[PDB]
Amino acid sequence: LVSKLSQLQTELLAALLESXLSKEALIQALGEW
Amino acid sequence: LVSKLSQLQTELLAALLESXLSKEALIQALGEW
Repeated sequence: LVSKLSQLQTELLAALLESXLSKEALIQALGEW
Repeated sequence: LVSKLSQLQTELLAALLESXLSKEALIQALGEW
């Protein structure tokens, strides 16, 4: 159903968070808005 | 220098944003805090 890209995006983000991704990094990514 | 993991994390996050990653998704990831 969900696009390949969309699916890849969601899976990749969960994988990062599971791996230890810092809040600082996410705050940095959100800042581009 | 930077750990393999750390390096992978940063590269992966930029790749996601470049690909189109939504703000909603990042807001969802930040929310776990």
